[PDB]
Amino acid sequence: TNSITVRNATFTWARSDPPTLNGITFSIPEGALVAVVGQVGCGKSSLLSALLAEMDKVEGHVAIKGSVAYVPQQAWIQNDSLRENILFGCQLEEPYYRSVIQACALLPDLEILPSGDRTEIGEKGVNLSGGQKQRVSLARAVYSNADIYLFDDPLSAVDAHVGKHIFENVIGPKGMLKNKTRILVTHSMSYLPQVDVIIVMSGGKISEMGSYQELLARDGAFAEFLRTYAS
Repeated sequence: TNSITVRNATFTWARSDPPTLNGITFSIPEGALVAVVGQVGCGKSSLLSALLAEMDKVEGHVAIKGSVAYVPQQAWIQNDSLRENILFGCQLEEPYYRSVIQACALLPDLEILPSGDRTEIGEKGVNLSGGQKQRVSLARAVYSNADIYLFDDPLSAVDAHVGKHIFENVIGPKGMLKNKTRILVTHSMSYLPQVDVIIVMSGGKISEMGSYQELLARDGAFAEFLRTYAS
């Protein structure tokens, strides 16, 4: 079965404006790990917004099976304790909470905060770095335990060694989220060999879709992208 099904779908940010995503068609099997790559401006971030129903659908079919969590690049933080930023309404449950803390590599952060996870962060609180903010934001999503995770370059501000650990512990084939549907928008080539399927976008359309090895041998859009544009 498919957790996400999109058919001939077109989206715009405003009815007055030309559509940003044109004739999108793809299906994502439940449990798949998917990367969506392409040049800046290719529509890959908007694709997540479209699935969250944050654009205007002009035509097409979108079917989403399950709850959805979103982890945006621009991690945001509410003016509250670090703990409350993760718990986000939900009740504290152990050992799930500390499992999430550890996997999102927050332990070294907690160890230098004035009150561990009780520390007030945000305006009014302690100044967290962008990387610290992304770890907290990812922890919040992981703790919600959704069926579908939409990631938009969620570790772009995180140290590369730590990001590796986070990908392995949370996002990848052996992470806490290994049974979830995961859609990873990224401009990095680093973890592409590990995903199940890659969707290559250009001009708000899908150029090609396949595994890393398939697309790499095809020597078309993905190959170009890896060669010339990928970080």
